[PDB]
Amino acid sequence: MMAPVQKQFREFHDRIKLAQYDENQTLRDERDAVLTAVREGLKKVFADRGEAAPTFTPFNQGSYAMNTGVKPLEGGEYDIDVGIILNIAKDDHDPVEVKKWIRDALKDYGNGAEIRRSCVTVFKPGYHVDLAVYADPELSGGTLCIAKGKENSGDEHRLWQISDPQGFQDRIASKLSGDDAAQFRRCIRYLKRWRDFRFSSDGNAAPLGIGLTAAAYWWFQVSKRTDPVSQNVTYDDRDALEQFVQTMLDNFHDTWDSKDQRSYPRLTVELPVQPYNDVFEKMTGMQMESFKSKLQALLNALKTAKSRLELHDACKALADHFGSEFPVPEK
Ligand SMILES: Nc1ncnc2c1ncn2[C@@H]1O[C@H](COP(=O)(O)OP(=O)(O)OP(=O)(O)O)[C@@H](O)[C@H]1O
Ligand SMILES: O=c1ccn([C@@H]2O[C@H](COP(=O)(O)OP(=O)(O)OP(=O)(O)O)[C@@H](O)[C@H]2O)c(=O)[nH]1
Ligand SMILES: [Mg+2]
Ligand SMILES: [Mg+2]
Repeated sequence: MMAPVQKQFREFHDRIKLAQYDENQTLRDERDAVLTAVREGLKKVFADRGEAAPTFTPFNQGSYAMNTGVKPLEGGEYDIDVGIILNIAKDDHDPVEVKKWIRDALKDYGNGAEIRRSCVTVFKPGYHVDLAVYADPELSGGTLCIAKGKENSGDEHRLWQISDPQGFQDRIASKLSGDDAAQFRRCIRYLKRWRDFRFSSDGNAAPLGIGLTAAAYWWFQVSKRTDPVSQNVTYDDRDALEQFVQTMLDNFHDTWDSKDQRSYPRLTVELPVQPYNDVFEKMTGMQMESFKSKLQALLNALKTAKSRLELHDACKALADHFGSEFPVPEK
């Protein structure tokens, strides 16, 4: 038989999922509009260089490429992630210089464009496009490097960093297959909506979607049951989330801070590809403590939802952490 609240989890997922690039013409059209804008802008930017603009190869990045995207809450923005590999040698150019090429290309597009430590972001009514900027591996020693650093960053934090976004995307796509991979992606989405619902008071404190995605890569485990008579398989998203959240909580470690003279709980989640960085490294110790506490509250609700006699009460317990799209059947 079907798991206790599985129907409501699937309805919740139906309500929060955003179709990936290959299934979403609106996202493809917005992405391609930005790409055309950067092509024409590069024409204009290199008009005063005496040379044709360098060409680039675009590729899908992020959750819309990995089929892990969620709809924003009301008032939020879509996040269109794309990479562009410019036909340039990384040692011949400064990373901030190349990102400034791209930013000046998009200077008069939409609400504007700005250079961020890891990308150039252009803004548009209801969504922003994050263009990660890379040098050509053929001209840069065979390595794919992203342009890191901003004008304010200075000198030490400005570099071409080895990067592997397509390797990461392959890792997320390949960890599981079929309906197992479906449950994996559903649980990443559930946690992204939890993030949006319970970290809205301080968006800087929120655990990034990339962090939750990498954590799922390391620690998600499928939860399913095979009927001993029909061999019919049913998935148990509530149990899968309970195991995954418990494993995340188990991987927090108290971490001394000499300035504050105390420990904070920290979850370290290495990217499984280059540059193998802790995707949570920017979160402060206090933000980590709050993250852990809300994770524990979510885990407690997942456990409570297993024991409620009334489906209404189990679903309400979950809605308290997942927000208004989680169905709560009447009692
Ligand atoms: N801190 C990071 N470390 C390594 N790679 C990152 C990091 N942040 C972003 N990336 C790369 O850029 C992509 C887009 O980042 P983003 O923060 O939009 O995550 P996402 O997977 O699109 O999740 P979301 O649905 O929350 O946007 C990621 O999939 C990842 O490949
Ligand atoms: O390795 C990376 C990192 C980041 N990105 C892309 O750049 C976007 C911004 O990445 P962040 O949200 O981590 O901010 P930042 O590193 O650019 O630093 P600040 O300017 O905010 O101080 C991310 O959402 C992602 O799409 C990559 O493509 N690859
Ligand atoms: Mg994204
Ligand atoms: Mg982004």
